[PDB]
Amino acid sequence: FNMQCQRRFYEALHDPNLNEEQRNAKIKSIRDDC
Repeated sequence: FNMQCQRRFYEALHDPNLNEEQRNAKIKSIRDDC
């Protein structure tokens, strides 16, 4: 967990292109990795 993870979360949240499921999976991936 650092600046990259923060920015990745912020981006993933604010990503209209993705739906709920995709977005939550993205958040989960960041959180798992970091």
